[PDB]
Amino acid sequence: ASQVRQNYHEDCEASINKQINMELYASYVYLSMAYYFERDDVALPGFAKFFKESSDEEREHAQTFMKYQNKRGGRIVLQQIAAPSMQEWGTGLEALQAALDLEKQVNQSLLELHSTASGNNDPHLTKLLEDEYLEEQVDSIKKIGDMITKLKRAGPHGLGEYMFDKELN
Amino acid sequence: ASQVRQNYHEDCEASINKQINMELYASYVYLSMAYYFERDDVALPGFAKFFKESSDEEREHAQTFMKYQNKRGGRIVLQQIAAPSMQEWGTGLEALQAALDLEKQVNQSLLELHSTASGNNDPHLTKLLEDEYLEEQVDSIKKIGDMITKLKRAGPHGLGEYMFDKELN
Amino acid sequence: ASQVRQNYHEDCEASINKQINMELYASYVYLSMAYYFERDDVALPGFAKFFKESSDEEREHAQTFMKYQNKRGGRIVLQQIAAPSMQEWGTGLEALQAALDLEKQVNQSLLELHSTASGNNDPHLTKLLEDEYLEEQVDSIKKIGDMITKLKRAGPHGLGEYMFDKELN
Amino acid sequence: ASQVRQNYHEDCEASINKQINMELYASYVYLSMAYYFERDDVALPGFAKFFKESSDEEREHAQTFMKYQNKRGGRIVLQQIAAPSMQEWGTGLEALQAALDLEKQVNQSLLELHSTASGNNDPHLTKLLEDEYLEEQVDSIKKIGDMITKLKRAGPHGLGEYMFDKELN
Repeated sequence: ASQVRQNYHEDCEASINKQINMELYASYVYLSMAYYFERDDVALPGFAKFFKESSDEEREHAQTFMKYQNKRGGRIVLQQIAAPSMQEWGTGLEALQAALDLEKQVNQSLLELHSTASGNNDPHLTKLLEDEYLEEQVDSIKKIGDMITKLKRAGPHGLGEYMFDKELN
Repeated sequence: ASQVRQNYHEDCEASINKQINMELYASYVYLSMAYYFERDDVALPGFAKFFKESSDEEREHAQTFMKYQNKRGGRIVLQQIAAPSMQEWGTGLEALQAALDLEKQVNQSLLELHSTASGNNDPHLTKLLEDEYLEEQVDSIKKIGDMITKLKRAGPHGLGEYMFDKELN
Repeated sequence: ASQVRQNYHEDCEASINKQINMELYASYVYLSMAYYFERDDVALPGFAKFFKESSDEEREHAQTFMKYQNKRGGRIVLQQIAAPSMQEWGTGLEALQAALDLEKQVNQSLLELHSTASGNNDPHLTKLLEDEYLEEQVDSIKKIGDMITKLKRAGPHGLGEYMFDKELN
Repeated sequence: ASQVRQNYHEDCEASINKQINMELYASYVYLSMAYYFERDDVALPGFAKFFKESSDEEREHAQTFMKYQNKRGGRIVLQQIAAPSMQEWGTGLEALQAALDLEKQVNQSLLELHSTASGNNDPHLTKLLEDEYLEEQVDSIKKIGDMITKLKRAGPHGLGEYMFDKELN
């Protein structure tokens, strides 16, 4: 094994690999949304900016796991990144609903990985998940719910969609 | 011929003369729109400003061609500038539709002039069109399409027209 | 079609989609290298940094094509991103050889896309490739060749690899 | 008991005392290395500096546990600090190997203390270990592994040892 490896279970190692693939997928999905919202026939720059930033954040999370994997003397194994489920994402509202559902799947996987880490008595890995992932993922879900409420109030279509988009830009 | 002239075909020279007239026409059309939108019974200052600026830019394009004509040792020949097709331009939306159609006509003439330049193997003139006109004309068309979508979402009449006019001011 | 589309051939549109996938693939390959070189048992931070930066640049290229696609009124279609060919990249030298070969493949695809654009008389698209991609791709290939010579001189293994890695950090 | 004591198990108290002795020992070992590397017949100032700093850090960890012990209303019990195992530490490489092994023993003891704290449902103490000790100890092990790889590449003797030492200074 690596000269650095210590108290680092195979299953935690493999579950981090899967999490990397997952965060990269999410990044890609958000990249798709961001450019969807810059189509000349959609033109919602606030939503575009929101999803670009979310695409960048999700990529950083993947990288943070890639760095973590080497930090513990795990080996990074990179797999195919699947095409996003959609090429077009409908209204602002629909894209936010899909983002909420996506964030909640990511949170569920992160919590599964926390449980795996707890099961194997790996407090360094439970701390990483707590400090770097779980808090942010709750904040991000809270934010998207709030956005969805605000958009429903304002719009969700027509002038209200336009006004809500401005407050995101 | 001019002491400077070199690899500059008569047809390219005459096609630039026509393009100068055309950009001056577009300038004049946009000037008409700009003052249309400052009528007391229209009062859309964002559209006014947008079209004034577009009028100035189209004038600068004509001048850039006038300077180019002299740079190659062509002779500038200035013709009548026609009255704009309309004196009143209807709603903001209608003005933008007419602008879009106008920009696409200018782009088409520019691409024809590119093909003429390529046909006569004048790479100095194909470069000018590429660097100074074609990129800007694509951006400008993209911009107007985006605007038209946003105005359709927000308005296109009533409060939404008022609000969209504000993002433009 | 899009309200903005003009002189934009389907084949150019689809070839840009493929190029987007390709630049994202190259990004992913370089990401893999970058983290390969931060393994505790490789520890070549200069190569790590070099490949991280290259990963970021290749991602920016994909995004520039995604924005271009929308600018012309094309529709972006995102496909699976394949796993990198390798999980481990051997020595610094070997990684650079694989990078060189990769860059030359991207350059070839870019030149094919230029020929497609020229064939369809799309001078806006030939200009983009010339101004944004082709110059940078030549520079990048020149840079890697130079690197490969320098590493061969210095090293390519042992102390020389260590020293060369330092000029890169 | 102390007026402040609350949910603080005897065994956690005694295990912190032992950890203090342990971190003080490590400090002393690193102090020995640091001065070994300043011998006129060794003269590796980078290694000297590295180990002095590590000696200081290990002393700070001991103090942080001494402060923690009083914070919870435990009583500090200080024992003999044993002589370092060696008076001379051989090559740079050998000293790093011994440091790696030492850091890994410290990490193992810290994880044992985490398990003891978890067993006694002391979340204040599991949090201290997670935030103040376990992260740093993983970083430090990762760092020493990287160093060992880099030194093996560069040297590990002769000019390479000299050059690697410079990058530590």
